[PDB]
Amino acid sequence: DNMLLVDDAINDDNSVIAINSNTMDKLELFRGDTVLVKGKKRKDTVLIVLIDDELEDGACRINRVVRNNLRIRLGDLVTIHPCPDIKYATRISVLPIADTIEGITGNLFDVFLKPYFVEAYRPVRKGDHFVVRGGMRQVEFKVVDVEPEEYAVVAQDTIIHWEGEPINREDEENNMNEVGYDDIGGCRKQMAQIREMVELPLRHPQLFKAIGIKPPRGVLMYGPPGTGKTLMARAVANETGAFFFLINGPEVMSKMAGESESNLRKAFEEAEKNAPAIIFIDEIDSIAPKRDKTNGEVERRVVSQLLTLMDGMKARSNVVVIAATNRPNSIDPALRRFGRFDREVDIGIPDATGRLEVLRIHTKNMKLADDVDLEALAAETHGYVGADIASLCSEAAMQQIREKMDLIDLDEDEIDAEVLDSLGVTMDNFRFALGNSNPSALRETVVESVNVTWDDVGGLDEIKEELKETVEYPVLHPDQYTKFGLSPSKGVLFYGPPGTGKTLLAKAVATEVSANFISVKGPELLSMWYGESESNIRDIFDKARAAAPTVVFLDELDSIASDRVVNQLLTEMDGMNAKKNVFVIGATNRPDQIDPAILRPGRLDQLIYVPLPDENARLSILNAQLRKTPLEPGLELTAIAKATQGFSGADLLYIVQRAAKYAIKDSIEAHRQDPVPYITKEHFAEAMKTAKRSVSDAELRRYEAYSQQMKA
Amino acid sequence: KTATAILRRKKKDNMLLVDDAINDDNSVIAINSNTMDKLELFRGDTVLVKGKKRKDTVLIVLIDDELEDGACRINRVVRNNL
Ligand SMILES: Nc1ncnc2c1ncn2[C@@H]1O[C@H](COP(=O)(O)OP(=O)(O)OP(=O)(O)O)[C@@H](O)[C@H]1O
Ligand SMILES: Nc1ncnc2c1ncn2[C@@H]1O[C@H](COP(=O)(O)OP(=O)(O)O)[C@@H](O)[C@H]1O
Repeated sequence: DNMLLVDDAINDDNSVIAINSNTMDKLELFRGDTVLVKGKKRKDTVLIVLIDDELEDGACRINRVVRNNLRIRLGDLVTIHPCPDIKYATRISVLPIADTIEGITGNLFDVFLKPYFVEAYRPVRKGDHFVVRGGMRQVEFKVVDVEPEEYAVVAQDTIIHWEGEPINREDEENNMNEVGYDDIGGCRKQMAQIREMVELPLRHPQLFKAIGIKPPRGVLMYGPPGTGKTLMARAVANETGAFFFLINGPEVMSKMAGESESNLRKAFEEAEKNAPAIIFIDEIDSIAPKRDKTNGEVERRVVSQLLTLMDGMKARSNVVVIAATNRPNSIDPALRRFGRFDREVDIGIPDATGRLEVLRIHTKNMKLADDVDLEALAAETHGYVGADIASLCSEAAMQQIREKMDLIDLDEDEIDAEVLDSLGVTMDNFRFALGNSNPSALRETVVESVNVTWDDVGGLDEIKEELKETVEYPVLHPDQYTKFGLSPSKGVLFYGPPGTGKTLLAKAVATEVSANFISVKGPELLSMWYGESESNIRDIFDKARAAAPTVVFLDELDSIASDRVVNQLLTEMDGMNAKKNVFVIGATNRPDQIDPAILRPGRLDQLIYVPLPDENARLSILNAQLRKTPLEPGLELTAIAKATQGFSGADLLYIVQRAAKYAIKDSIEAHRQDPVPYITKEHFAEAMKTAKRSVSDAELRRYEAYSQQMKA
Repeated sequence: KTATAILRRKKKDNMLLVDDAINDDNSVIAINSNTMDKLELFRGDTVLVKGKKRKDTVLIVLIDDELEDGACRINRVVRNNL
């Protein structure tokens, strides 16, 4: 409980902290000594304590400037420690800030030397910002350097130096060197995993010695481009507070031979010198790509040198290596063996909550208009990684500038601040920017989370129970299976008429067990077969393993029934270990062309027939579609359900869509000539008159015959 | 509609028109007294004239009531120079 609550202070003094005597009693502090207050992200300061009985016990009084310097807000908890090693300063060097001296010239250092340090003995520390009043201005300077270390106190005999040039303020902010856990959202699981795999070796190495194990060193995080890998690495490095050193694949690969090895050796040696340290790499694929395609000697020697350096790392050393790559399988396989990068992590596209958090983080400095509905943007935007969200915000701001430019004239070199005061980003700007966006992650197989429950599934209760017994029990009750000795099956294959609710079933299954759904359509398999596609099935299954538990989906599996892809799929699936929580769900409308090998035990052996929806199922599905669209009061869907015998979910959805389109057209005409913003009976009448069936009766008979044949 | 807002240039009273000069003066440009009155221009105070793609020059302003407001007295020499 030594931590104390941060409180707003009316006083503007930069070297006085007022606390109650009971606050000293808690730590048994003695009057007349400075105290060290440490906040977050390795931010600390030393303040002269005063007794103010007015303040209630546990309440402090620190000006806003000190809190801003510490990077903390009101109401935070800061650790307070005594100052047994209080020391005075012998030589301090400080420089001014040019933007803070605007409007007044001259040398105010001499003006501030005496009045501000007249036997004050104000404790000082590296990087502190202190504000002094000169003439008609209040100028803030920074503590460039102080001796003796580490913080010391500003004694009168201390020699003060001011020989140098002013340094910008926002330059430090944009350095990117200061980013904590707060600057990331939507990666709670991956962030926690990285923290566990990094902090423990560095913060508490004694655990591994106590338990008798060599702590892991090789951590490899991979994900879609522009997903925040570098930002997450920087954030964790700063939060740890250990020494940092970064290597860029493009940078190292851009220098002639020899120089690359020299740089790598120097980096490793320097990191070893200043342990604990973290070594980070970027685009490790570029320096160590797949050997099967790059036969050049330069990359061979570079990768060999990297391997030798990794192997030669001493047994006991607080150094952790982190690598980044878009393709998990692109890097040379030699790096993935034990004693090297083995702790693999996959980062997927953020879900709705992740998108909301990212948008909140980015939209923290722009002049957001009064009417903003970030929740709606999060709901609409799917498949957007953080980088695309930042681009969307930038484009919306650009559109706002387009709208507001008419007031000003661009020829003049100055813009009136009155216009600047009016700048604001409205919802329409975000809508337009979203309309002019271009997501790219979704075009490739990427792991994403789904949140579909059994409610969305319109019926098929028996299939629901069968699927539950098949999947959920081994995922949440493996003890029973181990006790009985029965291994869990993994190969499930749905077959039936198209548009009967298969993908939604797979999503629901993935949601129930809280697993990362993976989608792989038949065209993707065909492209992989022809080689045009980048990722291969091996990559898909490696990502599935790294993201376990997972549910992989194979749509139109008959579209590849080609034999090489089938053979590779069989090999990868059989190689999978059953104990791992990995499941494959195949779908096909023609369960006859599939090669017999796929149906062997230990593979896609479970066969599930998907029948057409029943009247109750049709009614439930229609209700599910009609959740946001207002309906004519008294509208009855039972007649529609009864008149739609043999229909499929897709056909019912299209019926709803055409009815909505007719209602919209009627509204347009009425408005041109919104009193009627909903649908009425006539639209449904037209829709049902324009009804049909996507499946012929012959196909239904064939499906029934095949299902009965499989039963017998 | 508005996407091309940047391209269009705002209008202002100080911009003027180009016409051939009756006189042969080179460094001296004459404008109507009303145009000076709108901008409160006086006699003896040199004028910075900016043309196209940053071309600029300094001329001597004179009172010429005869001329249409916003119409200038500049010959082929000054036109080439600008
Ligand atoms: N939570 C977040 N997740 C992802 N990107 C984020 C997040 N918050 C901000 N960003 C933005 O995303 C970019 C940071 O990710 P970055 O572009 O470094 O990822 P990357 O593609 O893994 O990088 P690298 O160049 O190292 O391969 C910056 O634009 C940052 O503003
Ligand atoms: N139980 C259900 N049976 C059939 N369709 C359903 C069911 N529940 C919902 N639907 C709807 O079926 C439509 C088609 O879903 P989709 O996954 O494309 O089907 P398929 O995988 O058969 O092509 C979706 O709009 C979905 O809302």
